[PDB]
Amino acid sequence: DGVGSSSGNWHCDSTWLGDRVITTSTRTWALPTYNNHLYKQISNGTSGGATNDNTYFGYSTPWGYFDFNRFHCHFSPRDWQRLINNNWGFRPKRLSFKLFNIQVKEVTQNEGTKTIANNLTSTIQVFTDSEYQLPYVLGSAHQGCLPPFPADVFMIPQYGYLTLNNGSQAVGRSSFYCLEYFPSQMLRTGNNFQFTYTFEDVPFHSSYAHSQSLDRLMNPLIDQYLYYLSRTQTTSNGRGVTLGFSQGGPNTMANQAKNWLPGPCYRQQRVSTYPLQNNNSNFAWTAGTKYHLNGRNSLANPGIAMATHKDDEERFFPSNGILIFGKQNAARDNADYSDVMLTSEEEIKTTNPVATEEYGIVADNGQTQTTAPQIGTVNSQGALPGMVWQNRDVYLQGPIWAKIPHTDGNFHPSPLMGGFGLKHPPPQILIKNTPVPADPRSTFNGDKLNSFITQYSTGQVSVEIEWELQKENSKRWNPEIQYTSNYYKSTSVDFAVNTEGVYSEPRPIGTRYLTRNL
Amino acid sequence: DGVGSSSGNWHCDSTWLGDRVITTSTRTWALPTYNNHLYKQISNGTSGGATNDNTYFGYSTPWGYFDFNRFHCHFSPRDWQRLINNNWGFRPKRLSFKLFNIQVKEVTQNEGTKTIANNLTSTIQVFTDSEYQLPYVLGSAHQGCLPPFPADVFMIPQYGYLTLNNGSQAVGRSSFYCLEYFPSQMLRTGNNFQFTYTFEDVPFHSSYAHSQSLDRLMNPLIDQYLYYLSRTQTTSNGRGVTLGFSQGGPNTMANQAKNWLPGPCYRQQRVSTYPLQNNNSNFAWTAGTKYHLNGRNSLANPGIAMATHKDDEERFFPSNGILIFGKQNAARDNADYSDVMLTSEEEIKTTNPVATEEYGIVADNGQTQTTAPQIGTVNSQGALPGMVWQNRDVYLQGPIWAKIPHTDGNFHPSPLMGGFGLKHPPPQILIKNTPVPADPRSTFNGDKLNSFITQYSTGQVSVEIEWELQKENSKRWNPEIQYTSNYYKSTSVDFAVNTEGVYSEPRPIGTRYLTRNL
Amino acid sequence: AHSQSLDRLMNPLIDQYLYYLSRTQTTSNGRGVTLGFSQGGPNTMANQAKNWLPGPCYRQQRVSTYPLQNNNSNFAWTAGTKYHLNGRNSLANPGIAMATHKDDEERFFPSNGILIFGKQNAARDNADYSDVMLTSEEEIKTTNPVATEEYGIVADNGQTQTTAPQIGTVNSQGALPGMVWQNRDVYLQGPIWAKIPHTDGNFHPSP
Repeated sequence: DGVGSSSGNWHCDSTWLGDRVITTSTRTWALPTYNNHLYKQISNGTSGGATNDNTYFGYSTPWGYFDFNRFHCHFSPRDWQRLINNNWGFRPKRLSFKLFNIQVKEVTQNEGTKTIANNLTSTIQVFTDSEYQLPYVLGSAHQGCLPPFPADVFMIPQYGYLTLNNGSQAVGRSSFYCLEYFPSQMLRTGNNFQFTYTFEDVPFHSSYAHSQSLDRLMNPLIDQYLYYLSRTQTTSNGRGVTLGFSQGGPNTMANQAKNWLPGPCYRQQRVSTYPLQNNNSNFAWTAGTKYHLNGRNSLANPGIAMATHKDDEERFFPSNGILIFGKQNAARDNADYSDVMLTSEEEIKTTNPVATEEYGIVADNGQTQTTAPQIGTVNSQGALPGMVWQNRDVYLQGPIWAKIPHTDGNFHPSPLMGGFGLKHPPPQILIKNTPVPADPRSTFNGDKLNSFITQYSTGQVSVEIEWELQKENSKRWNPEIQYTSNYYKSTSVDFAVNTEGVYSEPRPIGTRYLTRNL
Repeated sequence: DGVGSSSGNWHCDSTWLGDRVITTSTRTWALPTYNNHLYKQISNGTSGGATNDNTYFGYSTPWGYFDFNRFHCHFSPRDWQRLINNNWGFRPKRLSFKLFNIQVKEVTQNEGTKTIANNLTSTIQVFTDSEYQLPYVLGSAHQGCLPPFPADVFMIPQYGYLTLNNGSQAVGRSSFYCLEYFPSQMLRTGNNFQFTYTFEDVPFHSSYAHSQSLDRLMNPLIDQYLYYLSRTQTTSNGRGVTLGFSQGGPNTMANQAKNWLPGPCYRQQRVSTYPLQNNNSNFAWTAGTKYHLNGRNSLANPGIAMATHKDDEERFFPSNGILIFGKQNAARDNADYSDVMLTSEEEIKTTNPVATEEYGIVADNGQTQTTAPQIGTVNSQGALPGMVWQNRDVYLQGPIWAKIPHTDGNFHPSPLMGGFGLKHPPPQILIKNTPVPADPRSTFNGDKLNSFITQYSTGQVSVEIEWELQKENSKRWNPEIQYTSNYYKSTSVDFAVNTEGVYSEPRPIGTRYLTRNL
Repeated sequence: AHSQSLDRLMNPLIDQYLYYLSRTQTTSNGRGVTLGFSQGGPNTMANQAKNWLPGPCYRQQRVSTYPLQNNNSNFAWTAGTKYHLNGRNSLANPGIAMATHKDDEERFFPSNGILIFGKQNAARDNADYSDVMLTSEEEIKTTNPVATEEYGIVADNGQTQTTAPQIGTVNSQGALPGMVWQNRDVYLQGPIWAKIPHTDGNFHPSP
């Protein structure tokens, strides 16, 4: 394997075998030099216009990293359709990673002309953090993924991390990390890199909706043998005290005894899609739903999984309580409503409470002959025995996994942006250009060398994931709901390039179409 | 195999062994970057000056493809002569393909000076579509073949395809294809590519003419024992009704009973080579012979195989009903009659009807004593039991095969431009330069990379086809007609270069010289 | 369904090496006779040479779903598309497989040329249009001709200097070499099999 032989081939394919499917993707990347080969302290503090909520302390490194953690990395729109229409669930099993056909290039400036040449003896260096010894920066939903469309070339993002801070300052427990203090592999243009990984057992993502609601599980034809208190007061003659009792039945179903409870609630503020129906004020931050950690307020975004709206409320959404994707060429700041794509969790109404409404009612007081009953409203409810709930849905544009924090305890460790929680997630992959010094002085100086040759590198990357499928077995007589493409004529095809060669994704696509009994 | 060793050799040869011949060709190619590495939506619609007949919707890719589908790719004029003079038929058997001695080159502009350098670490990528999963664009008689003359260097054509349209717009069933979504092989300058293919059983092309005509198959010396109706009216005395009957014989041969029928007819409009004999008007489109598909009119070019003209009519040809080749350096649009070469199907008069004339006559009405017989003219005739016909001839400049459309049914699936119809034709071969990014910015941006280094590639291509021959076995006493070269002196040699180094082909050469009994 | 149409199989980016007759008459100066020739290309695609032909045609009469657009008369039987067997006329129902309508014609259907299912509790005789369910074969436009339109145009005569060209319209077309076609679709309410008649010969024995 010299300079004249390729170290790998292009693999983009999908294979559907029985109970599993295997996806494989190849992309072309470009890796710049970051920071001028330097580590740098970064911070932000309230001395400037920053509020206390936004302060941080950390470091930016001279390293890049690979991110394949979105679904459109591994699935074409047609492959995603086969998955969601035919299956009740899926989970990842194992992956392979390859890095090959590396070429390092040097650029030099003379006056205004720029030239690029090959540097055949330069290296890049790569390693995986397989012992989870670095701050794990995947799972924060950052940009810099492998592109959804296989013909696009992408830039590799810069690695950095945060530590503890007090304001803009570091405390005694703050940690610093040098990535050169890790063994890594060095590659010239004829070398290549690969590794394999196995996922730990994780539950299947549930791709389906319930065809029953938690409060409707009864037989509509039969009475219950249990009684409830239907009457505290005599109707006949005057008004007087009595105890009446009735059995629950077809017309009283709201009164019947039940075995189960809806899932937990943390209430969100309601926002209409028609702006004229909203109050006139800027309440996005002040009315936002937050948590409070070490004197510092953080918006709970999206939060726990709750139904977006109830029946015929579709114009409302929770303020910070949903995932929002941008359309192609949308602005970074202050984008309009026509520029973004709002997801809906509406399928989970059958089980989870609605995000913008109360959980229920409890008794505020005890009552007497002289004191009337008082009722409270429950806007926040933690886990109660007998609750059942659904997780948030996953999307073709959305994240796949997250790393579960290493802690004494946790409760239902499913990521709140949606995905698979993992104690040992796929390891993060660090990549860097090796610095090449410019000619030094001819007399010894002990200071470090600050003058380098300008370089960048390009190459190929492949990733292959095996997925396990859960087949749908159902006696439903009538046809299902399916994801489909519009039949009518159009100026362009959805999920294709336009006249200018730009690939766009028209809408977000969820996973829940087939149904199952509750 | 490094940068200093060649990955293949030059093979151009022909070998005649018994019942088979093997041809092999080598050419030099050049592959540009197309579209700036982009896929692009293309369309045409009636909003502009385009009529509804010419509308389309589709995509152009950044890929090239190889086309060897003309006969002059595989045969020298002398080899074609050996074939057509000595054999009654031939068909293809198997082929081999090689791609070797690849070299990638980078071109950079500084002011007005241009320089070209080798880029030793760059790749090209190649694949064959062997599962027939792409729109099959061969068999449309496009330019971009391997040149007929082995010393010429050719440019590789750009790949593209069409989908369904309504006007300039796409409908719901329109498909988009990314060719990067196919596994492909990547080659640096020291690598090479090859594959083999086997043709499915196909009938021999018939290279011969019939020495008998379908209506002359009788013994000229003997009467038939069958009778026909020769007389409806009394000749003697006055005019009166009678039924006369006669046996068919040597002088009545037009009246004899026969077992067979001429092939099908779709009539063409007649055009004289002497312009003064044609009507004065532009009737090429308005008088053209067409079919009508989804509200959109398409000229039937050339159409079903019919004889070009009858005896002593040689000055006439069917309007859109023949193949027309251009001479060397002929114009693209509005070329003169001396610039083009008209083929003639005249050999099939013995069987197929003439293209510009009616099929026959049928009865229009039933007759009575008061009603005289009425006759209709048959200008279009589909398949009747007892028909026999010949296919259109093949030429040294013409196509070899076509892909048979995948459909519920078809009738006599022989391509109408002439050739071998194939359910699984030789697979199409896609080739592309791998994009090499220019130096990116030193701070991360998430947009795709639009800036590249300009490159192109060159190399060698070999193709080898084995052909099976059908030997001629004949008791004819007198000598045959043969294809020959003119004996008389000339300014240049036919099928050679001129003073300027330009190779030309003087005339089209068909396959049908030897004869056979009908 | 096919995602391509039989007349669009070409590469949109490239010219053909074959020529066609584009010009019978001189544009410049006066009107005079000449022979012009052009190569087929991206903008001329209707003129290009092709290898294949659409399937066979037996034309049907056209009926609009909006009754106000139909002629005023009872033409169902008299304008019906028939065959004639032993002196006895039989409506050809549904007939050979043809596309129900072309683009943006969806309001039209062939008279006896489609399958029609009734809704629940529909009348036996003289049911209304809201009582029945019309199928559509529209998916086969890419290959088969439309049921209510002509197959194509052929030459009626030979031409001379004194005689102008005449064109005929082809309303019925049998099998030609190079045709391809699709069968009629099957439905959840429809039949599964049929018995092929026992005969000396048949052509494409699909029910």
